[PDB]
Amino acid sequence: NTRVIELFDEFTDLIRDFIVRHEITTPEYETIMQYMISVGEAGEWPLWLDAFFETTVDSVSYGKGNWTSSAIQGPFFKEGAPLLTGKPATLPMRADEPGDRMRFTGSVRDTSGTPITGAVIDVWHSTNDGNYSFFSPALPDQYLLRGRVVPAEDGSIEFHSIRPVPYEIPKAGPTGQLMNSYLGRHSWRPAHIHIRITADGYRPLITQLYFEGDPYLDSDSCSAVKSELVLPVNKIDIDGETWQLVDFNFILQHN
Amino acid sequence: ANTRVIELFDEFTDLIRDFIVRHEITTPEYETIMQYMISVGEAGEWPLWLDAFFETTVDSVSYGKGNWTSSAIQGPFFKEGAPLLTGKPATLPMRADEPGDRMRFTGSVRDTSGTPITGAVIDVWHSTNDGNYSFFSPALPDQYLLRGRVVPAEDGSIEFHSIRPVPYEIPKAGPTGQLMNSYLGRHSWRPAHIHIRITADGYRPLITQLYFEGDPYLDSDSCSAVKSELVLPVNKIDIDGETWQLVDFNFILQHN
Ligand SMILES: Oc1cc(Cl)cc(Cl)c1O
Ligand SMILES: [Fe+3]
Repeated sequence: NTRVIELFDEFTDLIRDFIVRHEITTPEYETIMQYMISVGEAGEWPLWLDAFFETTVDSVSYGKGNWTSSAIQGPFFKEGAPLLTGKPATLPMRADEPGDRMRFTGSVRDTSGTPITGAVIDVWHSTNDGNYSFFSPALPDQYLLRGRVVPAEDGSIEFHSIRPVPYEIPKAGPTGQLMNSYLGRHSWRPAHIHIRITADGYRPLITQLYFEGDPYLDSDSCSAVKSELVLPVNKIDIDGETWQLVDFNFILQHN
Repeated sequence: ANTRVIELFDEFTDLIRDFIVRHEITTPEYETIMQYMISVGEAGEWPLWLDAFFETTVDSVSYGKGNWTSSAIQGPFFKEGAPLLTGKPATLPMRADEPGDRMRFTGSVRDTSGTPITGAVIDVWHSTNDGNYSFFSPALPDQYLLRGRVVPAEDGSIEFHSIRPVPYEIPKAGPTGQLMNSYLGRHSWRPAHIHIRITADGYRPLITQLYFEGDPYLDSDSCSAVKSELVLPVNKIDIDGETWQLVDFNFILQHN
């Protein structure tokens, strides 16, 4: 209420000032209004807002230091994921899964460098097909390439899955329309894998990890890229199946 | 890809991002913002919302002051295709026993040089006293009520009749209403206004609004669309034991 008065008026002055400086004409104004009505008539608001701004909303709420870097949450988020204690600890995947086989390896330590046994690491990512879990007419609503993973008591974590590939935001919806058509660019996101991490007495982390030589690194449609988060790739041909091995050392909050 | 859009949008994103940073806009603040947006769309309230907070500004950069009638914001309640009012005393279509004081509006349309523009067509629209515009209220049918078109006579005079508008209040229940009332501790009343559009071959179309002298809300328009050259004196008159309100205004169009 007093906070919204502050921002709202500060916001207002700013847009008005934009209209005045750029002499926004009526047809223009009307084209914006129609456009916004679009975005809402589809369901792309969270899509649209997260794609341009949440990278910034994250660089403020969490912070910007040796905390291992934060990345956008993203509409695709998994709630109530399944616990995993598998043999080499695979993620749930439809049999004879296309895509490169992938192995992630890493840790959960803090400031000091001592493991935080009480951690819970939630992971999710798209198919090689370019479709996420739950929501796509081509996929069941059932937990696939999503899950919750506990670290070892020394800290270390590991899981198997498949190698994600760059997803493009629909070339056809208002957001894509903007990225592709009117702005004349691309709506591709670099191949990434999502991560959340919970604990007792630690601030939660939410982020992504990308890959080296990812074509859309230096042009993420959602601007969620940092340097600290681009992973080194180890190409190993366990023959028939070719493998991709990756490492990461997640550090955390501290309440 | 328009460079207009390219250059503008880019600056726009920089602006908004600096804003987030300058004001330490938090995740739960951001989620509230996003949620409010969604709610605005669902109330189908984007035109009401943008015109309210911004049309004034676009209007002020997109048509001049000078010796022609001042423009003012169109707002979200215009509809094309209102009927030609033809008649012994033209009257806006109205429901039976429509609440409110008979008003009679007189005036004319001329050019910046005094010539009557007999080719003008004047659209007029306003709300009901109950505070509703036809085509934009589930409480009114999608028919032309309090909307119509008037033409000048060979000599330039316009004349129509109608109920008298009264101050309108953007609905407190809706997203916009919440914003203004609850969140900003401000009201959401506009003052009584007649909406006008005049078009005519040869001339630049005029979209303006007319207000009433003494209106409780002149100095407090929620939408901030009032202009003094646009404030009509009202003249109370009795005819056949009838409290008519006279309101007169002389429009001047620009050439082109
Ligand atoms: O012409 C109007 C414009 C806006 Cl924004 C709001 C109302 Cl209530 C109007 O009557
Ligand atoms: Fe993703």
